[PDB]
Amino acid sequence: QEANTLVIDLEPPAAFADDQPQGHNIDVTVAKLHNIDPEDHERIRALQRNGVPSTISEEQPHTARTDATGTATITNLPPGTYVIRDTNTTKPRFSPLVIPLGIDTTSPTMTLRPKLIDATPGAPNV
Repeated sequence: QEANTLVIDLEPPAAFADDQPQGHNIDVTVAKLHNIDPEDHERIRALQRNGVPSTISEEQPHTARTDATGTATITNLPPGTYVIRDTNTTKPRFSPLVIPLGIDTTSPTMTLRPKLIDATPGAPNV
């Protein structure tokens, strides 16, 4: 039973001198997405900037918190794609992002550091 760990970093990583690990002032919404292979990078990046609409089939939602450094840590995520948006509209740090996970029966760990460019409001938009 391999543990499933998902790490999302939108800024240069450095969990040492820097306080990157610290930062729970931002709330994030997690919404599983219909199982999609990670190979379709165009598909992911397309939704990384555009975001995932509610029209897409999503599993039970999960909650978590992220730091102001664009970093976040979430576990217990079975294979498939994930939806992450900044709930804290007070100080939004990131826009809706999509991260795929090795589609399979087994649940592997995935560590990624997505690099997105400001795509106008969205999460805090509504």
